[PDB]
Amino acid sequence: ACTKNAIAQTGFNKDKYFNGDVWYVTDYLDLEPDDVPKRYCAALAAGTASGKLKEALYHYDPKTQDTFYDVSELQVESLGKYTANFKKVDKNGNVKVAVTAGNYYTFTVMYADDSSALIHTCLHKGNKDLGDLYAVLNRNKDAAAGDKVKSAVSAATLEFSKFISTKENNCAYDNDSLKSLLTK
Ligand code: HEM
Repeated sequence: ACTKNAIAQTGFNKDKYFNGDVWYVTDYLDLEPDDVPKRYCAALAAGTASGKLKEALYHYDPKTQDTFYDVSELQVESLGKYTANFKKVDKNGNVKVAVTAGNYYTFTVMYADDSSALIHTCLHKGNKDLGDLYAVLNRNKDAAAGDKVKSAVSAATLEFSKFISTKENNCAYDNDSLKSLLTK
């Protein structure tokens, strides 16, 4: 179940966030913690591709080796708040699971600057969801969370001390695939 109406950043700068580049998840918190593993790797690219707002996602469970990519088309609900479809793809954008009614996620950018961000997502796959999931992002896959994004976590009435870090998993990412998937 999802329980939060995440508030988007006041003055969110969409062009900077959706610039075609990659964001790495450094830390995450699911309010239903058993919905996601305790060890995980994830990243995304976000950009406009031929006028369309897109995300490309990467998930990797470093223990099981379970790997999947997704291409998402985003619709705007309000500034910084989106509803996204998704199709599961290989790293080259070939479709494994097509866009499907009922497979979507909400995506809210609660805070962002040029290097760091705090997002909320509620994933739905038909009648199931994956709980309220918060993620701390950085442009640099190895960056420790600075005071700015930790402050945003506090401003959301959360505590960064409770987030689970992705940093001790040897995560390695295919940035080229994520960039190219924006077009697919
Ligand atoms: C737009 C940051 C993220 C977004 C938007 C997101 C979105 C998604 C989407 C769209 C799927 C379904 C993929 C498919 O079946 O084709 C998915 C699955 C999954 N995500 Fe995330 N995710 C994000 C971050 C994470 C993180 C950080 C964790 C735990 C850094 C996580 C754990 C999972 C798990 C375990 C699944 C599998 C669910 C299942 O088997 O039903 N995700 N995610």
